[PDB]
Amino acid sequence: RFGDLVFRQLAPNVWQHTSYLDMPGFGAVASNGLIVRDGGRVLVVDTAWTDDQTAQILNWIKQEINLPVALAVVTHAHQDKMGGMDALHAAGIATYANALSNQLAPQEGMVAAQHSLTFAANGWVEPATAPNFGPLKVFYPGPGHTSDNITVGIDGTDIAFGGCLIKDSKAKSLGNLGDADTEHYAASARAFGAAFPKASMIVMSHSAPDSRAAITHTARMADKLR
Repeated sequence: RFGDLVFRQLAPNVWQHTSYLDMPGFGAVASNGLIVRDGGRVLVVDTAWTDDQTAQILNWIKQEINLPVALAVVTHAHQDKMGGMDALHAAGIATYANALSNQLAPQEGMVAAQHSLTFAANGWVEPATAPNFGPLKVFYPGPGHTSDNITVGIDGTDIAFGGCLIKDSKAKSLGNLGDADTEHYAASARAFGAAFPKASMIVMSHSAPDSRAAITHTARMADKLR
């Protein structure tokens, strides 16, 4: 039911879900997402690589929490974050993604979410496109690792999730630059830091949670791209 995945409590109301890619050509690549308990409900950030693993996420919530799952947000269109979209849809869960991510989805061989988020000129999601997100604060830093990458803070916790935008403080490099925007990358990573200026824990797309140092390390590496 929920065997393959790893679930790690990061705060009383917040857990990290981790799933591993099984595909020929690849190592077992970790992908992280978040489960957030808000009062009498649960919110999910990102799926797992596959429908099956994503369903395991829902089974864990059922067994370990036993509150209904209100909504899911995906932070960019890639298999690792979007892979299980139809598992969410099949469970009757409302899904949200940046409009651009929904547009990119089919190009990526992935299913789009049900609703498109839009963003104000200052980078903050428009509350009309993100009803009842509660503690979830959603920000679009501008183009970075990808053009569609979005970021989320969790109110009352001091954790923020950069998605693919922020690399670990130990990272040798910025990783896959295929979708990257060379000139705006540094500015985007710094905008993220200023958007969640109080967050002491930055959740990573692949490795373990890091500190604000990751943000600085990333921006400085991106400074050399230009």
